[PDB]
Amino acid sequence: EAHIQMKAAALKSAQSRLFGLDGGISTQEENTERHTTEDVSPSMHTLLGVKNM
Amino acid sequence: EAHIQMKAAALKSAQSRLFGLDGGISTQEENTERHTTEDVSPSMHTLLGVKNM
Repeated sequence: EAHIQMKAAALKSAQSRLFGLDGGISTQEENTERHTTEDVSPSMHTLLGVKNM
Repeated sequence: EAHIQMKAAALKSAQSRLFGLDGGISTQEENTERHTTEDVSPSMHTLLGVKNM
């Protein structure tokens, strides 16, 4: 009885977790797009549909 | 007679208990849920139905 009471007091209400933080860190997708000196900007190749007025 | 009186005096009104504290300590259920770096918090995966206004 004493040992079981001691075990219950020591364990308290501890709940086991099966997993920690997942080791797969990357969530985005790799950027495979080219980048040439003809690009209007580092993020846009052209401004094709743009109308000045 | 003397022996029976001595036994009655020594035992008094002691009542036997068939069981002590049960040795099964855990009462909660194990947390099997994953935890990724995409989670908004350690306890919530997302905030899907939440509206800002």
